[PDB]
Amino acid sequence: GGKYRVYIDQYAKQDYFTVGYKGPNEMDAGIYYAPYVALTPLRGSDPKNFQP
Amino acid sequence: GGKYRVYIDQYAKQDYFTVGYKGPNEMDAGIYYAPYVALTPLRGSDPKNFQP
Repeated sequence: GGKYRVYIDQYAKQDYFTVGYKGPNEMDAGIYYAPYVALTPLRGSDPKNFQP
Repeated sequence: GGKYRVYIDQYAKQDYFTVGYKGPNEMDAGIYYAPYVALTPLRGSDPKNFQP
């Protein structure tokens, strides 16, 4: 209707919908996801055999 | 004689010679040496004592 952003949960198990609110702010969000560290790569090798 | 390419087997086991044929077209080889990976260096150190 030009009002609700509709998203498809491609892994839904049965059949349902959830209506929710999100404001212009981040504090006004219901649930928070607050990344501190993300996808930090770690690298080395096992020196015994040098495989990465 | 201007005809045979003579090489010295610096590690010959007894005392002999081998006469062989090698054509201008490498397919006319008898035996083929076909390198794929040439001396890839590996590096590392063991973190328990840090020796390289």
